[PDB]
Amino acid sequence: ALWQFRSMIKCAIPGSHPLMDFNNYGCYCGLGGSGTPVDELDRCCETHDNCYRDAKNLDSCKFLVDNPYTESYSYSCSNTEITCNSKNNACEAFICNCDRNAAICFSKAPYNKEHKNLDTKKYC
Ligand SMILES: [Ca+2]
Repeated sequence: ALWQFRSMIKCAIPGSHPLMDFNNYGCYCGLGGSGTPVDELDRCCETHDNCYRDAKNLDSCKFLVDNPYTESYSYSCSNTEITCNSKNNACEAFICNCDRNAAICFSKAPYNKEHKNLDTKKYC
């Protein structure tokens, strides 16, 4: 889940907005655009998209029409670090693993907060 990993993405960035620091960014990070990224940090948004979807195809969730931003969450928060859920059928918990390893790219990665604010021309 996207709003539900976006409580804890503001624990992840002590920080401010969970996305919008990402929505626009290098190309598209988390929300906005489409194509390929720029940063190591923007790569976990090519896959918070490419491992985010696949609930739609899932071994554990056979149904078509999940929507790429929706399924999981039952979390936490510490210093800046959470957990994900406390139940696990892949329907939620597979999507929850894509969300938290993106909270880890997004809190930390080989980050650069530098190509914010952008466009997709120079950028994508
Ligand atoms: Ca995107």
